[PDB]
Amino acid sequence: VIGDFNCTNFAINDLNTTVPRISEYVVDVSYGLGTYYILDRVYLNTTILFTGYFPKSGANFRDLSLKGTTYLSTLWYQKPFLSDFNNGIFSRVKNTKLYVNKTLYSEFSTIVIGSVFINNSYTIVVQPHNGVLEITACQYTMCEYPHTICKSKGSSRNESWHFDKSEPLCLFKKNFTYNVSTDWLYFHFYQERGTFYAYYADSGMPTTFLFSLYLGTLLSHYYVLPLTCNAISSNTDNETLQYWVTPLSKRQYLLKFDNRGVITNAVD
Ligand SMILES: *[C@@H]1O[C@H](CO)[C@@H](O[C@@H]2O[C@H](CO)[C@@H](O[C@@H]3O[C@H](CO[C@H]4O[C@H](CO)[C@@H](O)[C@H](O)[C@@H]4O)[C@@H](O)[C@H](O[C@H]4O[C@H](CO)[C@@H](O)[C@H](O)[C@@H]4O)[C@@H]3O)[C@H](O)[C@H]2NC(C)=O)[C@H](O)[C@H]1NC(C)=O
Ligand SMILES: CC(=O)N[C@H]1[C@H]([C@H](O)[C@H](O)COC(C)=O)O[C@@](O[C@H](CO)[C@@H](O)[C@@H]2O[C@@](O)(C(=O)O)C[C@H](O)[C@H]2NC(C)=O)(C(=O)O)C[C@@H]1O
Ligand SMILES: *[C@@H]1O[C@H](CO)[C@@H](O[C@@H]2O[C@H](CO)[C@@H](O[C@@H]3O[C@H](CO)[C@@H](O)[C@H](O)[C@@H]3O)[C@H](O)[C@H]2NC(C)=O)[C@H](O)[C@H]1NC(C)=O
Ligand SMILES: *[C@@H]1O[C@H](CO)[C@@H](O[C@@H]2O[C@H](CO)[C@@H](O)[C@H](O)[C@H]2NC(C)=O)[C@H](O)[C@H]1NC(C)=O
Ligand SMILES: *[C@@H]1O[C@H](CO)[C@@H](O[C@@H]2O[C@H](CO)[C@@H](O)[C@H](O)[C@H]2NC(C)=O)[C@H](O)[C@H]1NC(C)=O
Ligand SMILES: *[C@@H]1O[C@H](CO)[C@@H](O[C@@H]2O[C@H](CO)[C@@H](O)[C@H](O)[C@H]2NC(C)=O)[C@H](O)[C@H]1NC(C)=O
Ligand SMILES: *[C@@H]1O[C@H](CO)[C@@H](O)[C@H](O)[C@H]1NC(C)=O
Ligand SMILES: *[C@@H]1O[C@H](CO)[C@@H](O)[C@H](O)[C@H]1NC(C)=O
Ligand SMILES: *[C@@H]1O[C@H](CO)[C@@H](O)[C@H](O)[C@H]1NC(C)=O
Repeated sequence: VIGDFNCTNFAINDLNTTVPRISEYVVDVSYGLGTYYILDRVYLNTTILFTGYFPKSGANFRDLSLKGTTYLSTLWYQKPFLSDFNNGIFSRVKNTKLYVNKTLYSEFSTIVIGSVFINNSYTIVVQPHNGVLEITACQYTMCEYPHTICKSKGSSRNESWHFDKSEPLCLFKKNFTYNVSTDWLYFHFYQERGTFYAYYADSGMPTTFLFSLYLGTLLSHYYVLPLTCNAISSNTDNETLQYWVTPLSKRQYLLKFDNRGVITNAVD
């Protein structure tokens, strides 16, 4: 389970759907994937050695996205999907572009980052709403079996990842826009000295700082929420979710900046 609040028992089973395991892909930073822009500094036409929170090059990404239709598996809410956060994670996220009457809609998996996921602790939640990235850090009463829905194509079940009938205490609540037309989003989520840090990019690969948040406590787990949809499958549209994650660690990188200050290349 993620939280311990019984939000529902509608269409839950124990099936091991990942007979083909958690999908894998290899980290390659040679074109600036896994890197970020440094503070308020601009470097031009140069190579820098910098120590930052970065992927290990040649490590695996795990695809933790979980598309459902009606049923949820209890095994989706356990290890290996419920994951240790440690120093942080780098995410490579597919923007699943769906269409209704030729209007484009953007979907991708929510990530929750926390410790015990109980309403006596703060859970950071990062959720897309078709070009708005809603980010909150609140004392959420997380469900046992949290998930999101396609609001675009609909779903055979209602959205429930928390059950707070009155608004919970929040340390953070902001909306960041993102370009609904891009194929990929990139995120760094990391912690240092009881402060959480987020970086993202919706365009290019090197991420830029979104926000930081003092928590005063260690984050220990993260979980990519299942998304339930009547679309996003081979029998209906051949679309897919992908939410690739890999661990961060404190690493020295070479970073190369072009004559317009973009990180074009890196070495671990
Ligand atoms: C912070 O988060 C915690 C969870 O970590 C929340 O605590 C839980 O809150 C719920 C709701 O109050 C507790 O609900 C339990 O419901 C059982 C019956 O459920 C069915 O029936 C009701 C209608 O009667 C429906 O609403 C419901 O949907 C179900 O269909 C009761 O049997 C439970 O009773 C407990 O206490 C009695 C003694 O008083 C014992 O006899 C029982 O055996 C049982 O132990 C209870 O009412 C749930 O138990 C809570 N869990 C914990 C760990 O406390 C907090 O509500 C939340 N706080 C805030 C501010 O959001
Ligand atoms: C994490 C994972 O494994 N994700 C896959 C999912 C699950 O394995 C399955 O949900 C688990 O189920 C449990 C826990 O019991 O299966 C999907 O594929 C299905 C066939 O496997 C799909 O074709 C569905 O087939 C139906 O027969 C049915 O109900 O499953 C009719 C339904 O209308 C149709 N869905 C549509 C139209 O999207 C899906 O989507 O659900 C593709 C997802 O990538
Ligand atoms: C950040 O972005 C999210 C997503 O767009 C915003 O949440 C949405 O805010 C609107 C306006 O408050 C909500 O609509 C209202 O909902 C109530 C309850 O159903 C209804 O009575 C009102 O008439 C109105 O429809 C909407 O429900 C809410 N959630 C979603 C998923 O859309 C949020 O307000 C933005 N701002 C901040 C500071 O977070
Ligand atoms: C979780 O909550 C659900 C309700 O959302 C509980 O399901 C009900 O259980 C009682 C047991 O007497 C039945 O009479 C009802 O028919 C059930 N369904 C509904 C819709 O109320 C469920 O028991 C709870 N606990 C667990 C472990 O799932
Ligand atoms: C970016 O920096 C490089 C390295 O200093 C510059 O490349 C040199 O350019 C001169 C002509 O201006 C050539 O004679 C050298 O042979 C080049 N060296 C290399 C290693 O290519 C480059 O001009 C700079 N560009 C900008 C726009 O600043
Ligand atoms: C939103 O994202 C799309 C897709 O990456 C951007 O479209 C590209 O725009 C450049 C010019 O800026 C063109 O050279 C490319 O050919 C476009 N690609 C496609 C697939 O159309 C778009 O510019 C972005 N818009 C904003 C405001 O960020
Ligand atoms: C699910 O099935 C695969 C293939 O047999 C296996 O490797 C994996 O350990 C199973 N997972 C669980 C939770 O049993
Ligand atoms: C979804 O919510 C509506 C409104 O409360 C309800 O009528 C419907 O039965 C719910 N369906 C499920 C599967 O929870
Ligand atoms: C999905 O792709 C496969 C392979 O190209 C094809 O056989 C199938 O008809 C496609 N289905 C849909 C709904 O596009």
